[PDB]
Amino acid sequence: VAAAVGLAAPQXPAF
Repeated sequence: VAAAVGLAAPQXPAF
């Protein structure tokens, strides 16, 4: 569950 946040996280700034 929490894992998903970590894998997504590096892309967030582009959005």
